[PDB]
Amino acid sequence: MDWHIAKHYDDILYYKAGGIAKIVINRPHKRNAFRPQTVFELYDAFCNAREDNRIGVVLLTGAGPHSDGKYAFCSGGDQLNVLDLQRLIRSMPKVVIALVAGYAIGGGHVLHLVCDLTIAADNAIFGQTGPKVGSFDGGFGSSYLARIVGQKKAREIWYLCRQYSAQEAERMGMVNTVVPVDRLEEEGIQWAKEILSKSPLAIRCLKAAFNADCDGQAGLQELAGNATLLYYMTEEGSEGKQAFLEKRPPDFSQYPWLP
Amino acid sequence: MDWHIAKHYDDILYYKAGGIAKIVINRPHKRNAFRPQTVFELYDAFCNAREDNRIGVVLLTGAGPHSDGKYAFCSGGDLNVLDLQRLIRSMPKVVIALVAGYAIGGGHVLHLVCDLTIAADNAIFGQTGPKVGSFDGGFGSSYLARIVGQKKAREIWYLCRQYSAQEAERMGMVNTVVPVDRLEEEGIQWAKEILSKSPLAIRCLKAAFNADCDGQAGLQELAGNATLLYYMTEEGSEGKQAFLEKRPPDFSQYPWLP
Amino acid sequence: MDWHIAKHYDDILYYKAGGIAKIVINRPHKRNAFRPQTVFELYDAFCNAREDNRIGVVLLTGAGPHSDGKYAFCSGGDRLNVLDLQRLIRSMPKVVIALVAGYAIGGGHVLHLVCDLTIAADNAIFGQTGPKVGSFDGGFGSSYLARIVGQKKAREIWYLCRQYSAQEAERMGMVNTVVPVDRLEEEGIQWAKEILSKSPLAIRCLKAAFNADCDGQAGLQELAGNATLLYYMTEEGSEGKQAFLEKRPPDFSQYPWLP
Amino acid sequence: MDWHIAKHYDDILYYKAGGIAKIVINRPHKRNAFRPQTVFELYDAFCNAREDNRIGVVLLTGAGPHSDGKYAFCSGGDQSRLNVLDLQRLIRSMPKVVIALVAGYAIGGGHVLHLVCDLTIAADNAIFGQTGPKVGSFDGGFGSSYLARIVGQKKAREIWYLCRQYSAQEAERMGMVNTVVPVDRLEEEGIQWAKEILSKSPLAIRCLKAAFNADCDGQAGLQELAGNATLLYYMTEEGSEGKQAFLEKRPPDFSQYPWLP
Amino acid sequence: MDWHIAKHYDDILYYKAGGIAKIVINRPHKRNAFRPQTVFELYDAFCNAREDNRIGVVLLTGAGPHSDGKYAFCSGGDRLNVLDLQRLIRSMPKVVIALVAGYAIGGGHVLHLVCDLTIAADNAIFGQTGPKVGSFDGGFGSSYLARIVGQKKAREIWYLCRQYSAQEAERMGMVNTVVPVDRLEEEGIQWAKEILSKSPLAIRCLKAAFNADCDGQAGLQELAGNATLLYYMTEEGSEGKQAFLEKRPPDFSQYPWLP
Amino acid sequence: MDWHIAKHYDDILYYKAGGIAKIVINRPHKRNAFRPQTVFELYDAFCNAREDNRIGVVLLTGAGPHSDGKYAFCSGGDQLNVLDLQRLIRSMPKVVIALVAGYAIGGGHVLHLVCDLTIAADNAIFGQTGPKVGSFDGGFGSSYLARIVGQKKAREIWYLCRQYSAQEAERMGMVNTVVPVDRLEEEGIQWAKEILSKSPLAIRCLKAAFNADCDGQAGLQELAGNATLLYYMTEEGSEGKQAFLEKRPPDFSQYPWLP
Ligand SMILES: [Cl-]
Ligand SMILES: [Cl-]
Ligand SMILES: [Cl-]
Repeated sequence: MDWHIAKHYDDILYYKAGGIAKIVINRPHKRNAFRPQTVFELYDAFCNAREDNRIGVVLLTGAGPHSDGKYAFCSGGDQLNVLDLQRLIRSMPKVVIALVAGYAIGGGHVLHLVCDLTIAADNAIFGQTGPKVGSFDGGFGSSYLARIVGQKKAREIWYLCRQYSAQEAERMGMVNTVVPVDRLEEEGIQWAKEILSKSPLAIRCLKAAFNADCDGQAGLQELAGNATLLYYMTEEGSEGKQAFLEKRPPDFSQYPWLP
Repeated sequence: MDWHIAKHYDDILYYKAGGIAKIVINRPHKRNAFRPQTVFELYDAFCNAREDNRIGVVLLTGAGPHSDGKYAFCSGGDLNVLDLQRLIRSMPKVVIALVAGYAIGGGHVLHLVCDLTIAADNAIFGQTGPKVGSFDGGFGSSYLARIVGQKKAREIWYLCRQYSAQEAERMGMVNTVVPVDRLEEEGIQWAKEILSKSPLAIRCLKAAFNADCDGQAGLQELAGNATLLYYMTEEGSEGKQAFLEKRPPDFSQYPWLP
Repeated sequence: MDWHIAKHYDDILYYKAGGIAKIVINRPHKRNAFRPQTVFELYDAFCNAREDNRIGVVLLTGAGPHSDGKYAFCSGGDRLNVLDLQRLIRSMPKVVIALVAGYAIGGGHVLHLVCDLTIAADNAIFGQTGPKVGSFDGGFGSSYLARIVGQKKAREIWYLCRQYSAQEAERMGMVNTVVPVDRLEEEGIQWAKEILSKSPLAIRCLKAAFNADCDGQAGLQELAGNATLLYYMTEEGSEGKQAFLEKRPPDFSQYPWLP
Repeated sequence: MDWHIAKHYDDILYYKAGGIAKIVINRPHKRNAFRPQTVFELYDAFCNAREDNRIGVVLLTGAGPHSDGKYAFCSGGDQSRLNVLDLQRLIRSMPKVVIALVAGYAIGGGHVLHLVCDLTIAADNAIFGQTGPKVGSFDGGFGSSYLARIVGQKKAREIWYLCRQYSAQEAERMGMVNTVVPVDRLEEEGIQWAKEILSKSPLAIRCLKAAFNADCDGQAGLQELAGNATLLYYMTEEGSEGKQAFLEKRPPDFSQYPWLP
Repeated sequence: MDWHIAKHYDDILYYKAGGIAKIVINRPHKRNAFRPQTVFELYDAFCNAREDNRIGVVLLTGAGPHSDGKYAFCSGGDRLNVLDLQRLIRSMPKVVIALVAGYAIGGGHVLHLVCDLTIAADNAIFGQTGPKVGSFDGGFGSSYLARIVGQKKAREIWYLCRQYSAQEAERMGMVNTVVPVDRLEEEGIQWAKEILSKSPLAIRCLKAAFNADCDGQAGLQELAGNATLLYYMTEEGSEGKQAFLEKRPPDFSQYPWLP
Repeated sequence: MDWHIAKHYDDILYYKAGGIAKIVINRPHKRNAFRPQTVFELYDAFCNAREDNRIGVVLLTGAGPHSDGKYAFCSGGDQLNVLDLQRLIRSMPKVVIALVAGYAIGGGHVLHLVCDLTIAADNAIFGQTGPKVGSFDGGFGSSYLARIVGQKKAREIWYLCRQYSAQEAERMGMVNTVVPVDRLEEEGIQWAKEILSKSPLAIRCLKAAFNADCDGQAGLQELAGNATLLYYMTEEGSEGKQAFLEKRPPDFSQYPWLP
């Protein structure tokens, strides 16, 4: 659709159209690797998307192709940190969809993993690099990967640091669907619109519920936090707000203790 | 406070008054040990209390004293008690164990899984499993550790000693201690304080506490409460509203809040 | 298999034959949606199967086809509620197999998920509906689903509310096998018979062990509870009851402290 | 202490001295209840402290006493983007020790704030309790589960279901307050505790904090703990080969490093 | 009582009497700090105790007093490392009781923590030292300590590295009881005798159940492992062995599916 | 590969070459079932591999084929225990790869599961046997299996005790790749070599990180233990060691408190 520029950044591009935001890593001369400035700007853009009551879905992608003809989603750290960014993407009450063309490698692979969903172009290439280049992500990069592809495949991914095609990535369970390169944005927009027709409260509650299977008390904070928000929107929940407004004690005596 | 009989049982007594239910193990000649019939009746009475929209708090105790002047809450084993443990733990009403005299063996785990415990100062706590030929490695172990910490929980089970009411409060498993003649009255006061609270807030908090212990089963409770709350919102109304005007639900107007 | 009726209900059917029980959701005029009475009747039937010592396996299915030729397993929602039923199916020490012909949708899809196993007809259709119709299951419907199909696919299922074929369902890991519709019951019976020839104690312990990877202390309650039951059936564990009958303190002094 | 003002806000005060930051909720006319701006400012101050390499310890407190002589640490949400859940997470996860110095009321949302701080020092006049079920709210997140990891399941449920108030001495006995001191010694005690921490190894301290969160926060806790391991790795000889190799334009070679037991 | 030396070591002493073993760290000139050989020898002694069918309880203590009149249990660090030793003490199906006179400090403090129980002399002194001396134990030293004294107190212990008296330690929940130093061994023996009169199978199952609340799948391995052991001791269990004693398929057809 | 004998055993063979160790179960006349002697020797060999600083990868396999032409990896217990062995394979900081030709059955199936990775020959056969023969593994055999193939497939594997081909095993997620039997050792060696060129510290940290998603505090012990090891190798961590030598208090004053 007719995207409009939402904010200006050095290392990324940021657009909105209706209920969809699009965040584009824009360092194709570095295979869309993030430097600290890029992490800061990504974090800032995702915060903005979080603040916007109109935005229900964020598409995350890399600018491409580069002038060498190759595509990259994100190739990781360029040789707030990315852990802050991982947490924001994971916990924000909007659905984030990674649209991966070409390389999603290293820190860039973990970025795709922590997005709710991933749509891959058929030229996409996935994998980790840490043990080969001198790093590791033993956080969401390991445990959460295992909750997606299972323990055997997740260990293989990290120990060997091989590259995996889009088809292999879908088969192992870490990519939701694969489409041609020229259909990638359209597919992302279609999936976004399907989500945008849903109940925003139901969606945010489900996202918290999925996090709660992984994130212990931090997941409980998100899930219970949503319960509190819902409570505020009930008749019983509003008795507190109005009892104070009229300067009287709150009275919950008329409310049932449901089974 | 006028208790009135709610149901009749062989092994237990069951009363209600206002928003409080009282369940009384009534086998003082057996030190209030539970037989299979007793568990069934206890399960049935707790189900009734769960079903009654008027009841917010359940007081659980044992009849006493016996002819010899000494009390028992529940002395353990004479539908299984695991089912009963789960019902007490998960029902969206606050359960308060009122312990006079012995709370021992299966009877001690009974007090543990109640939300709160108020003890008479003559109360006696402890496990018997390893001594008599049994064990509770479920809530009797892990949940006990979430109350008194790992060192004390292991001591309780490995040695099978008896602990006074003051010791039980000191180690964190008893909320307060009063003379035996004030036990019921204390239970009533605490119940009344809970009964003036928001019922939805209380039930959500109970699920939240269970959720720190029971993994996905705990999530089922917490999330289940989120769904119930959602049904009571305008956005959650749109479902039924639509369900009733043969139109598609329409959530277009609703914000995506931060 | 010559089924005999074990108990009469309004909304469901309940048969037994040897070690197999069959529970049939019987509201095909409403696509086998459950009303509260349906849930109550389902709960009672499962309790009965739980309490019958000869029953080792329960087959859960939906009556079909409807007059229009279309099949339904369960289309979801039309005191005890479905959460109580979910727990009973999940924790009862007998294997429960969902036999899914046609739609397993909404609450009906979560019902299939919490059954130990799912055998699907090739016409079966799977999916959630909550965010689209005004509900959600953030309990076993989310977390447990993630333990079956992984986090990426589980989020996709809930956020988009699409429909999935039996074959797509098996591929993602949530259906154990797919057979033609006229072979579904016979496949269920065959799987049941293979289980019925196994050690009942081994089977119940394993079911508890699987639940223990999900349900924290409640899972431990099942696993440890099974350990206690086994303990009672041992010589050392019989000494307690024996000593009590001989009116003497239990004596364990001869028993070794094994490594 | 020679405090210097680090930044100006409307609802709070923010000071630094050596390796200590002090964040003071400053709405004593509202019993130090937070409104949205207060939460924004607290978040900003804690971010600043996290970013300052010199700061190892943050003391969190409320200005007092009010005109009527009553003290408040924080009385929760003001009944007159970022919410306190974001603030709870920042305090919990930032790799600096946060000590709540509680004079008077730490109530409602203000009670949960004290809980998520690493440590709590209470004045003799401190009062603790939740209010949600009474006023029409609840915190089923760190306010419940984390509270249970501090005082145990029995006392935690009591605190929430009855919404009573607890003295400093009671809070210490139940395990949620680290020590109790006279109110005119409260700041001194905080500074002293801060100083003992500031003489420790910063890496060891941050790894420990992550290790404690890891007992509670599942994979998010793993992210912090493993995140610290990655950071430590970067500071080892073997971890440096990656950087050296890139800067010498050559394949990283780990061939000579042992596989230790 | 009349201890008998079980095996000779350089850095420790190892005794047995009846169902009790006693392991004594014996480097009082080093405040009973452990060097690598000490850890090796302790591991060997605990292994021997695990393998001895007559031994139900191990008392762990430090030799004292030193010639300057001061006592030490263990003052911390002076192949196998202490992490292996921590795991063995924690998982072995015998009850381990730390008997602490004087200093239990640094790695020595964690050693007391991972023992099932701790009895302290009134002269005992507890605390951590890592952040002060240049180390940390973020494993059982942190998380498990929090399962004993709560999160507030556990953090204080580690961040400040102060020393705590026996009374303070008991009050915070990490010491089970406090006795005068000249009653310390006697108290340990009495507790051991009380455990030794219990059912060994019940004790080992409970120990596994406690670990299972902390150690995820590793805890499940212990608890389920005990269930398997109990199963082998049942009639239904023995059918497997006996059906193999006769080379005829195992037949579990007569066994009920209990509720 | 120029294998050299590392140690001599009755029931197994043990070789090293460069950074690779190879452990071969050598009872083909018993379809490579393990007796207690076999478990002991396997434990000892894996311990030796853990201790050898040159060894980064261990290949575990069964000798084959037997004289009848059929292959076995390990057929389970032969009609220190295997739980100790499971723990050692799972926690040791070297990558273990199961190379499965023919049957990996019963206890032998769980053995393949707990290895980091599995490469199967296309003649490989996988399955559990417990409920059929009179046993069960409700520890890593259940829960960890579920973390690999999902809850539905894992329950099917145990409840029915069927046999699965190599292709079926790969499809469900528990086998990493499948090759002809005459390529099995070469494929294992190739995977080993790719791991051996990686950073050993990164690899061991990742292995602990994966275990930490399963093993609660025991997993934290491994992951935090690696953090402590890394800390000792930093400048700041060295101050502790240097300060003790110079008879002085450690001085951490110059070190920053990083964000
Ligand atoms: Cl109290
Ligand atoms: Cl002061
Ligand atoms: Cl999985």
